[PDB]
Amino acid sequence: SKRIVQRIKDFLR
Amino acid sequence: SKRIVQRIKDFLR
Repeated sequence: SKRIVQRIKDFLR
Repeated sequence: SKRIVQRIKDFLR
């Protein structure tokens, strides 16, 4: 899921 | 990416 990956990336940035 | 999600899930299991 692109949505899920981007959410994790944004949480950790 | 389904693969990327599954990679993260597997790393944390």
